[PDB]
Amino acid sequence: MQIFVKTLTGKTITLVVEPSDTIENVKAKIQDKEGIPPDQQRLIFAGKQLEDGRTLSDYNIQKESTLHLVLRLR
Ligand SMILES: [Zn+2]
Ligand SMILES: [Zn+2]
Ligand SMILES: [Zn+2]
Ligand SMILES: [Zn+2]
Ligand SMILES: [Zn+2]
Repeated sequence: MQIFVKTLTGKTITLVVEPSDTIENVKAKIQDKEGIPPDQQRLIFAGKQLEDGRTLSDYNIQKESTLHLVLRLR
């Protein structure tokens, strides 16, 4: 299972994941790929704000889904 994360510049990160992976896990994988601190990362899928402790399957993120990194505002 893979997902795509688009960064704020539109760069695509491809990640190997499993349904149960937490969003926290995903943030760690993005840190490794791009050096973006997890505390600076805000993810959305299908307009939904994704919380660190919930899983990809909790959000119905599927094979080949795209997530966006969006502005950390405050
Ligand atoms: Zn496993
Ligand atoms: Zn995992
Ligand atoms: Zn695992
Ligand atoms: Zn920090
Ligand atoms: Zn999009």
